Amino acid sequence: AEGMWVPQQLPEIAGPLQKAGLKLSPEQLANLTGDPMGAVVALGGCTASFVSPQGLVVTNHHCAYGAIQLNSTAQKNLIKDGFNAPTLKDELSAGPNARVFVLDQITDVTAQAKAAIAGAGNDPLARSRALDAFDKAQVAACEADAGFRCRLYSFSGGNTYRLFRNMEIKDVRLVYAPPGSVGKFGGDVDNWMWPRHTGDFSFYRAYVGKDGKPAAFAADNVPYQPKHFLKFADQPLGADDFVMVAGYPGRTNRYALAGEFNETASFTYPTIAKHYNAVLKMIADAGKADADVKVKYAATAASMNNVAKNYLGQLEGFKRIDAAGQKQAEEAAVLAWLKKQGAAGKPALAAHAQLLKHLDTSKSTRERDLFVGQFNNTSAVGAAITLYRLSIERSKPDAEREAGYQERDLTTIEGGLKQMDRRYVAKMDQQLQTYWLDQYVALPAAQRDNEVLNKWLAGSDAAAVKSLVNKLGGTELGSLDTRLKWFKADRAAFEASNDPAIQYAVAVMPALLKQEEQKKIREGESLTARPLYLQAVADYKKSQGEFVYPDANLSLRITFGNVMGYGKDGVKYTPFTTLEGVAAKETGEDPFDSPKALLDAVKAKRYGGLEDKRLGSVPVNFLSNLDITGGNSGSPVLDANGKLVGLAFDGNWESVSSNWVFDPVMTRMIAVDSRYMQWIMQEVAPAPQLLKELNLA
Amino acid sequence: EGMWVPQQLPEIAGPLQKAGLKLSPEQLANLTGDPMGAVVALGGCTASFVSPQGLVVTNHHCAYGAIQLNSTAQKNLIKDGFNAPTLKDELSAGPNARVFVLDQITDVTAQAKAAIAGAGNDPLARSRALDAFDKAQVAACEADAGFRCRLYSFSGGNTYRLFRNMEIKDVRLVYAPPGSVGKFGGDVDNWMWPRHTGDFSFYRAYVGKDGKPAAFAADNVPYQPKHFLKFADQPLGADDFVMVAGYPGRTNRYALAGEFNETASFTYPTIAKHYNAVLKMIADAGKADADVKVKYAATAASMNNVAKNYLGQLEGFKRIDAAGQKQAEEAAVLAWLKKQGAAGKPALAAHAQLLKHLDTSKSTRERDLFVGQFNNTSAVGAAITLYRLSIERSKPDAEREAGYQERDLTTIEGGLKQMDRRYVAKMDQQLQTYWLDQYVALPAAQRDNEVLNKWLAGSDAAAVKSLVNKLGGTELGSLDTRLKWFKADRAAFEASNDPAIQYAVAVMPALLKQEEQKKIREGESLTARPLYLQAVADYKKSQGEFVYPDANLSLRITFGNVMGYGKDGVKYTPFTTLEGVAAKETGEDPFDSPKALLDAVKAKRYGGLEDKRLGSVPVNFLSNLDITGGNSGSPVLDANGKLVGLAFDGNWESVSSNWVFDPVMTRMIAVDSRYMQWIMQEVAPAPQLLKELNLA
Ligand SMILES: N[C@@H](CC1CCCCC1)C(=O)N[C@@H](Cc1ccc(O)cc1)C(=O)O
Ligand SMILES: N[C@@H](CC1CCCCC1)C(=O)N[C@@H](Cc1ccc(O)cc1)C(=O)O
Repeated sequence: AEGMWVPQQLPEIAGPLQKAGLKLSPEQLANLTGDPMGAVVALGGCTASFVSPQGLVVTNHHCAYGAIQLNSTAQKNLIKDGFNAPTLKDELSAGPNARVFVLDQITDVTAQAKAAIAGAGNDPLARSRALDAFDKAQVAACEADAGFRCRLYSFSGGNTYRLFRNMEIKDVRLVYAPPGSVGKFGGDVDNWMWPRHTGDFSFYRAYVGKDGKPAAFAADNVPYQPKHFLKFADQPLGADDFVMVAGYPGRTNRYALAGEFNETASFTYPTIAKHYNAVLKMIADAGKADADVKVKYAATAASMNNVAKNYLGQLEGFKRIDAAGQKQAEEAAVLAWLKKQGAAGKPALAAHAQLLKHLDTSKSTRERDLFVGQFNNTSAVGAAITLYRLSIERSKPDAEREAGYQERDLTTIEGGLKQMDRRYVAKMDQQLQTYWLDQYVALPAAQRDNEVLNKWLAGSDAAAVKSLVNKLGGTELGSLDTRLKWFKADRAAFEASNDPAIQYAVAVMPALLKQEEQKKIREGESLTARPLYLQAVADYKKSQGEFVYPDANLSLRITFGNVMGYGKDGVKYTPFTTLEGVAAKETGEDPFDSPKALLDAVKAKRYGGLEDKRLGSVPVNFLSNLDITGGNSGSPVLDANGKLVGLAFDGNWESVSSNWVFDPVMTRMIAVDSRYMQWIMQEVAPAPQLLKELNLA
Repeated sequence: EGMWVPQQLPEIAGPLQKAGLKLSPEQLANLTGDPMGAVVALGGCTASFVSPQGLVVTNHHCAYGAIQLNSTAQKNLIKDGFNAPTLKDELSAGPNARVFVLDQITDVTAQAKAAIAGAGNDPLARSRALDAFDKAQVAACEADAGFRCRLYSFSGGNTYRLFRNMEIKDVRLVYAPPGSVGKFGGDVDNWMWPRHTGDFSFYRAYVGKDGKPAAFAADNVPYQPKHFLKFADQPLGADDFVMVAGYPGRTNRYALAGEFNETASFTYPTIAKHYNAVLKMIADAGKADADVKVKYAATAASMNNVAKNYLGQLEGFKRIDAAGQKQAEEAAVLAWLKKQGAAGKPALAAHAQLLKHLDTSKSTRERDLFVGQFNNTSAVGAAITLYRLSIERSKPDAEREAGYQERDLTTIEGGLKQMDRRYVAKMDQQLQTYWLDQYVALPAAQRDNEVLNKWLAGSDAAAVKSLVNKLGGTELGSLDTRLKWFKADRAAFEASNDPAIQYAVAVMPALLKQEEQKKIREGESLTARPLYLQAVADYKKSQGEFVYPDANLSLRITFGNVMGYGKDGVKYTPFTTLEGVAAKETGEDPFDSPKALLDAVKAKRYGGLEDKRLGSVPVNFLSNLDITGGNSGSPVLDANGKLVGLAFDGNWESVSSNWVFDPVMTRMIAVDSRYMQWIMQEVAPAPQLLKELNLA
């Protein structure tokens, strides 16, 4: 099924669900804090779910990569080796910014929100301020009670607003990670690819204080006791079987302008992919000189690889289906339907006009902005900026601070300063600074008009760069102790410091505030215009029959469909892989270097009671026609009776383009089978204490 | 599953009927009758006669040399089509192009064995005794003017057969599709399925007006074949019986375990690394000078094919544990022999003797490769070949080194003409530089080519640069200079101040002893190799395995069925279709189909060739046949002997079968006759050929 359906749409997908094979009633799914929906949880930009009454939480390996990285060293490398905690007291802190969000409540605030936007009238900046003050106020009242964190979501370009209330668990700990050769089998070669043979899973545990409320890490913290948790399935999952996912997809752009798509396709994806592949070459090369670099920058590298490869796959996805054409046609098809309507269609035409005008701004300045943006987001310069910004925002009363820099956000900023001690190496940061500076000075002279940066460079040669990196080399912000002091410090200490990173942060901060202000004016303009056009586009879509659901916005969504393969001229991809496919791809070298205990077990056909008689072996990964995207990683896959049969982690090569234009023929989710998870834990990287917790011993 | 010699038709009679063959088995034992007499050898490819006026069909990649010889940068036939509507338009395919038509096969085993035993004990004497026997049989068989003959060793030399062939020497190019069809997917799709490649082309064979073979004259008239193939009327579908007859070159399924271990660990990875380095050099020089791109097009393509093939076999080796299967079969044979008593002692001695041959070849292997490659650069290779030939002219004809006799002169002279369209001083110098950079990088112990270090005067980069400048002053770039030395004698070469010629004069005594040494080993292996392979075949038969000699450039027969293959997560289907070619489109090489094709497919112009079981027209198909190099261009015949396509490649998991056959995943890729027809109807038309073939 196409669709990232919101739970409020359960009425209209009820029939389709049952017809696909659901054997629960949809009313049981409509209880979002009941069984099974209430066990689905957000981590941030991943999904997860509870699977035990003592607060055990399962998700993807690549979602846990962060925490695993944080706790790794070059001597004791848990990314490579995996990890297991036989008792509570062995479990490792996932870090200060690890979160588990448990849904308390959703409420519609559409009428209020719109009334606040209307109360600002004409002026764009006011329209943006008013929405911002509405958000803050709704969030303050919702978060009055301790241990809740609330968020406001814009749907359908602003036609709908809903407020989510979550309990925010702040003490999360690692319990189990398989070896990297299992969790990340096939690495960057197999990424976005079927056939796939990857054991992408890991386990956390949620803790709270003795008193029951979320607390930061503490030795006397205790396991959280969830209302609801999923059970592993006792019914073997075969081809054509019903499946569904619930989760927190991030962003889709299916209702975007043909122009937005065109700027993305011909500038952003090729540019980013190109430069990422350069930076990655540089990190790999440094990482062989010193294995501390390899480990401290491994989360950055994994994430950049994923993005760069994704972008190359979307470009090609666009040729496969000519998305420039379809966008053009559907866009002109709508502008026509509106032309027909009895004077009531004229306001949406005016909206289209405004939205067009947004796109042209950057043609000459867009390489520059990337390069400057990326330099300002290297570690020491980025810390310096964050810190200096906060000191200004601390001037103001709390209600008027920028989102990001309120009281309720201090915890998180402070956690980031801490986390960077595990992700920072001076000699590597200097190479990154050098790289993006080298790309700025290589611009045409006309496009190199960042005045602060031109002053600090005093020229456009390679020697200007070298000399500025040497000067930025005298910063103290590579010390945690220093960072934590600056975290407390007054705006005036920043303005009077000779630390070079700080000096630079102070020099750039006026332009940064001005860029930020223009952005808010654009948001302000489109806050009556996007919702108008997106309603028209949707009414037109409902005209031709067809499915209408909102673009993803980090909120909870349901997708459903069936286990099934897909086809290309000469090829039919079957819906399952098995143990033998894993062995068959053995090269004895990264990324195909499975543990020996795996190769042994497969050679001896030690299936441990998990084989599917229809396949002849234990299945590994599987395909289905569910609609997911970034953020859906780690989402639980449920069978017709709401038991866990796999985790979502990826899609196939053809699916990546469907962020923009969905293709029902060749769009597929890749999930890891609950049977492979259990197999690995029995026969390869044993977790006996954990197989007992999940009642599988 | 096997590369069966015609003499083995008895055994496979049952399997052939079982597989779906309608013809009788003994229709096929008729090698000059039907439909086998239609199958021809091109040298190192296969083809077939398909019209009573001497039309021949092969792969575009086999014809690629002819097309390239006939191409310039201004007029590139590779990129563009070629069609010849009348006889007078058909281009010469080059002096060295041939068609061999089989006359006769007689078994001469006992004479051959007699001849080597006759020399008794000395190894070098055994080498010469069989060189002498080969020549005698050849010169008597080749005595009638039209004919060419070859002696084949089978099964390590347990069998010897003589092949008699009518030698057609005027071959002309009739039709080539554009390169974006005949080589669709270039190096990305090479060795891969699913495949979408229109790999075919047409030659015409000519004789003089006597009916006798003659070199290119405009007086010559098309040969009239006794037998030719008809295109199928019956549509080919999945499960249908298919067979191929052709000339597979070499297989190594009967290699010793150490032979394999060294190919896998050294030869293939080394050659793959160095060929890729050189390919990038050539592609870069090619982008600079369009002249270089065209003249070196056959080299690049050949080097790419080899390079990707070697990468493929190494992955096969790990996918089937080749190393462990070879070891297991060797150990099992060695043990089956240890208690045959006296029936097994001879074979064990022979194994031991073969292992020494391998130990000697290890010591020198890295130098042998770089010096070999250097000595086969165009100018140096010429100098060596020409000088060697004048040395050989001194001697009477029967006493000359095979390849340097009267019969071989026409070939040698052809090579020097063909090199004209395949040589550019500045590229040859980059190739000379490359192989020399690899020699001087060797550790000092292994840089023991006396002559070459003398000519180097150092071993840094700028001593290489100085030697290549010194060789810059040669005139062997000019055709008429090469042709002059083709005529001259020993004394002139020894008198020459041409750098390359002095070089060849200097190296020739080393080369001659290195070659004397080779013949001593060849002499040792003439009794060992047959003994040991007789043991392996003995053991294999007791286990009831399929038993058949390694390919040796002779005519062979293979059979099976139209079917795909599976992998974990994937079920490959037997055919591709027109829409598959349109879907791979980029508009940039090598996925840049001609506009005519995109349009014909976009508007569903199936020219009445659609097969219903697919929504459109077939492009390529798969089947479980046993092919290897030389089987390219081989006709693929349906169960009733008609033609349904040409063999042109294998899938990725197949290439490893050179050394260890995997039946589950070894498949042939062929181009379907309907795609051929479809192309000459709706894309780059050839109505004149549709007429000649009874498809209009
Ligand atoms: N491709 C994954 C990233 C990992 C794959 C396993 C090896 C290590 C890297 C990814 O980005 N997944 C997304 C989920 C997703 C699924 C399907 C589609 O079309 C798009 C995204 C995520 O992490 O949220
Ligand atoms: N891969 C082909 C040559 C390609 C040249 C570029 C254009 C497309 C074809 C090849 O090497 N074919 C072999 C035959 C062969 C078939 C099957 C197996 O397993 C091995 C070899 C040939 O040229 O004879």
